[PDB]
Amino acid sequence: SMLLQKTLCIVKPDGVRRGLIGDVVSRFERVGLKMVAAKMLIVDESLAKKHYLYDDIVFRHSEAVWNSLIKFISNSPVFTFVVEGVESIEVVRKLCGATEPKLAIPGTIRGDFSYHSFKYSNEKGFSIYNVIHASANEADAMREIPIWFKDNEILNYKRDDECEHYYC
Amino acid sequence: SMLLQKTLCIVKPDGVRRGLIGDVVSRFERVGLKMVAAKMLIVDESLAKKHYLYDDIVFRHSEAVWNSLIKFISNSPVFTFVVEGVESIEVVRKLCGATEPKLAIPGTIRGDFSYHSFKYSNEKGFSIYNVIHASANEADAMREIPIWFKDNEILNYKRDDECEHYYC
Amino acid sequence: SMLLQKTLCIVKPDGVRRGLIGDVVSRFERVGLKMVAAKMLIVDESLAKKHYLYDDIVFRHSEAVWNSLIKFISNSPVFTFVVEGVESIEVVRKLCGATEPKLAIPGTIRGDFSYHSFKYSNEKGFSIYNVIHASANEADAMREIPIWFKDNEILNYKRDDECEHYYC
Amino acid sequence: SMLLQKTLCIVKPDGVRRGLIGDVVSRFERVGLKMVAAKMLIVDESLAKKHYLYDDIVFRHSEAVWNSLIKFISNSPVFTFVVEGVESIEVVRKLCGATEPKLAIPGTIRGDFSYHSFKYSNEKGFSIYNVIHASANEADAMREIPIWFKDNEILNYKRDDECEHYYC
Amino acid sequence: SMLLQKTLCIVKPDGVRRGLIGDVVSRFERVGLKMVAAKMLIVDESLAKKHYLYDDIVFRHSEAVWNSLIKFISNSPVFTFVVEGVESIEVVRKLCGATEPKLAIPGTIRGDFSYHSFKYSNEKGFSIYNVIHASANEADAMREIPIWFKDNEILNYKRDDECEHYYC
Amino acid sequence: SMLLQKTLCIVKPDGVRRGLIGDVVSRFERVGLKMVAAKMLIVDESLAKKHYLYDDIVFRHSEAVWNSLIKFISNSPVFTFVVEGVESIEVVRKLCGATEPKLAIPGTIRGDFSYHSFKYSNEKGFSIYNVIHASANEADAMREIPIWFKDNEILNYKRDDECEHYYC
Ligand SMILES: Nc1ncnc2c1ncn2[C@@H]1O[C@H](COP(=O)(O)OP(=O)(O)O)[C@@H](O)[C@H]1O
Ligand SMILES: Nc1ncnc2c1ncn2[C@@H]1O[C@H](COP(=O)(O)OP(=O)(O)O)[C@@H](O)[C@H]1O
Ligand SMILES: Nc1ncnc2c1ncn2[C@@H]1O[C@H](COP(=O)(O)OP(=O)(O)O)[C@@H](O)[C@H]1O
Ligand code: VO4
Ligand code: VO4
Ligand code: VO4
Repeated sequence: SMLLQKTLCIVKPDGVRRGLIGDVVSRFERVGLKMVAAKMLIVDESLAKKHYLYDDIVFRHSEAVWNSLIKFISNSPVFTFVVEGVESIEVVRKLCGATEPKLAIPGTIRGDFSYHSFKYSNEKGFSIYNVIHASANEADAMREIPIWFKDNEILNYKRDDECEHYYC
Repeated sequence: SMLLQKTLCIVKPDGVRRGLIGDVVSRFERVGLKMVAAKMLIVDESLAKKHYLYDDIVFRHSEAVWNSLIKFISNSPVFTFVVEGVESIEVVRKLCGATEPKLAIPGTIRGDFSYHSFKYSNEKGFSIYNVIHASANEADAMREIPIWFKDNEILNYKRDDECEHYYC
Repeated sequence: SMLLQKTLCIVKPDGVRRGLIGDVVSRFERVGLKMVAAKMLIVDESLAKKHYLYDDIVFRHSEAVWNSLIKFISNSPVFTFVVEGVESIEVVRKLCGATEPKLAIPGTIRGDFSYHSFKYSNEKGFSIYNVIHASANEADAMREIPIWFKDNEILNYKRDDECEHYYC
Repeated sequence: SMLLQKTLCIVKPDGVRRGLIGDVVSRFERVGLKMVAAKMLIVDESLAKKHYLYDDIVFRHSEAVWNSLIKFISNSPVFTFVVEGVESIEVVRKLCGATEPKLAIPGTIRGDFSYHSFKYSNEKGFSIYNVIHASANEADAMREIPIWFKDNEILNYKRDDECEHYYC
Repeated sequence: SMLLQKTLCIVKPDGVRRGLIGDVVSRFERVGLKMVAAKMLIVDESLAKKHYLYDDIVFRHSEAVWNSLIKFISNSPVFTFVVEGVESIEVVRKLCGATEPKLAIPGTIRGDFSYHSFKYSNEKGFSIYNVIHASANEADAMREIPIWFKDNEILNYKRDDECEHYYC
Repeated sequence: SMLLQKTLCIVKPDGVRRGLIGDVVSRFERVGLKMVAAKMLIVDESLAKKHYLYDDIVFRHSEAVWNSLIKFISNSPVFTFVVEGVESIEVVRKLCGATEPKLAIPGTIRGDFSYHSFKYSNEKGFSIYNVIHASANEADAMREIPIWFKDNEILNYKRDDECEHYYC
């Protein structure tokens, strides 16, 4: 089925330094979404720049924004993983909540585990520290996954609750 | 008080096979709603057919949806229970979330524990598996309860927190 | 296999009145034990005196203990269920913890959810309120299950995680 | 920075009596908010009237509502505390959810832990019991804090995760 | 009843700075123990020295142990509270687990929330950071409570679950 | 310090297929232990038979046990990770609990998440399915880590709570 999608997720340095990795993974395992890849790395500036595209960010935010994003991620630990499921990209975004923790609804990853605002991040010259990245859409997922992951690092296996989600 | 309502709930076979009974019940106990009846059973087709009325499901959806529903429930295990409280029917509906798990809001039962879509269920020709059923309204709760429970299976007792919900 | 067992559990009136049914059920679902029967009822006197047999209780304890068990249970709400699994009788006992809440180890149901002591219950002349009953052994299990359930109320189905516990 | 605020919170007598203090405190600690003051007391009538202002509650509700607020809080236990964080007043309100438990959205403190309605509270003549109070705005927060806390009871320290919220 | 006891608990500066106040308080509320006093303060050196008595700590351990306890607690935030219940002193100790986190049993506060060893702290010259303090015995509890709380700060009220613990 | 240790952990295929990765990881983050490496892979035969060394398994158990272990792990998904901390090897083992789920104490990963017995696994000729592997001792950890990770996959960074565990 073409509705079966893979999405790229990153527990960002704030999530990692706060010990929130298990909490994050569980949110996705609990709804029925399937972890099919995972690795932990220090992000060098080179990879950071390959993940957050300069052209993409400055035409949708600003140059200050993109600079502080690279600052946030470069030479800092992350936990990156791929989630697979029925229309997973949209579902993952729903579970993450709004980009701005101040606005993110309770029950979501960002609404439950973070709170600070854009006004504050702007005022301080730092990036928003919002726990998780998730691919915005299908084109983003397709671009992002190979940036973090080799083909042979994406695993194929059955979760025990598969029939409840995919049907059998 | 007539504001005190009873609502019929079912943890569906997906919820049962996934080991989610306790999770579902705790959601209702935690808010202060009171369990006043419970039974576990294999649903045979006759009962499936009394609960999901042909005329209702076909008017609101289709015959195929009805067929898929009868197939999902029939000869599978459910945990059926009755919840009592102040305007409980509406509150229980809020706690469950939207019918379609893809769109069910995080924090709700269906939002936290399931995720697949109507589009995908149509593609495959199976019912949506959304963990739990709850009576939609007062007329439905009145019809549904006696189908599942005899009068003497509906219990009367006081929860220890009663004065906080019902007042004393 | 002879090792597959069924055991009788009761969430006692203290557990029910405190809104702890979901909590208790989750403990068993989470290790991989399977719920195969459930009912809620107000226990009348003869049922209480069937579950707690005068001769067993006087023998293992005393008459005063029997009387206070009957008082605690009779005319009060319980949620009764049967759990199935590999050597489930011993495993359920382990999860419950020691009879006396004061000494019950943290991590068990009794250790996490109750705390008062035999010394106090004896001083006050009431039963220990320790949240949950479970069959003490195989002979008790075989006696206790049909007191609470008809044969047709014991369910046969497959948990989605069956292969991890029973093997396939 | 001007965006750093303090806000007054009260676990109301219902929350205290229901043993929900820990739950309420964790919600705020978990998002990154900082507890900078805490005390538990029996509220006498005099203090209740300083907290819930007659003129303000009457204009926005009625005299009946105010009397029942005073009756609810007076000579009852509360756990009061102050929360500091970036735009904390708004963030704490989002976390508490709607005044009326019936409509409070799942995920919020009020949505997860209480459920009764305005209609029912009117019908019985008691205040709504919604677990928690939090200052509604900057002005209320500046009035309420000194009513509950002396200046030397507001603590100044660093949480270990400070740099994730305030930056460093 | 002579068995009703009050004990002094302190969430230590490690627990406070790691955002664990709510987690700790919940463990006590959940078993049925009652919070009857609470306050948050920065501990000055003289108070720290009334609580950790030189003669007691040197006789029980060493001068180095007393010194590192004073240094850990002094000028740092604590959340101090009093717990009331049936043999609460012994029960509270069971729930905290062994003094050394390395050996503290899973399920207890120290076991679940900390881990390092006496061996390590001795090497480094610091106190063990084991989250919480609780009175060792009845004499200690009598001595400790007035050091932290005035008599008029110890509250008298009923938990809604009181009849399940004290009986009614 | 000599007491700083790294230990190798594996969420075995049962844990992965059951959606337990988050749960396991949270146990370690929660005590203060630091995740310093992670990957997910399908284990090939040679890697399984390097992790589980024939001679060591035959001496401590038997050839049949070795065979059934290799069948369990080979061509199945795992989540492998390294945990760093003060005497982390012994601590991780405490948190895992007894090898046999039936006996593993409630509070531990194996005790809360699995339950079946050695007697049953031998009866059926399968390996015990106990959710997690962790290095038994320092020699084992030193041998095991490079089998699963390259030097450059082991991360060096500070957790926000570091000062509470390592001291600062
Ligand atoms: N379009 C659909 N496709 C597949 N299954 C459906 C569809 N609509 C409803 N269902 C299934 O039938 C049940 C009954 O439908 P309905 O009464 O509309 O929803 P709800 O149960 O939320 O009130 C749903 O809970 C769901 O399991
Ligand atoms: N119509 C009402 N009936 C009963 N109680 C009410 C009503 N409106 C408000 N209350 C109670 O009075 C408190 C103060 O009201 P208000 O300040 O308007 O809400 P909030 O506390 O959410 O800011 C509420 O928390 C609620 O407990
Ligand atoms: N008697 C047995 N029967 C089946 N499987 C076993 C047996 N003993 C051990 N195993 C499996 O092999 C793994 C390695 O065994 P061992 O090293 O003895 O335990 P541990 O994993 O606790 O170090 C175990 O974790 C378990 O999966
Ligand atoms: O890193 V994000 O594109 O999910 O804000
Ligand atoms: O109520 V019990 O027979 O488990 O002591
Ligand atoms: O810090 V106290 O150890 O004596 O529980």
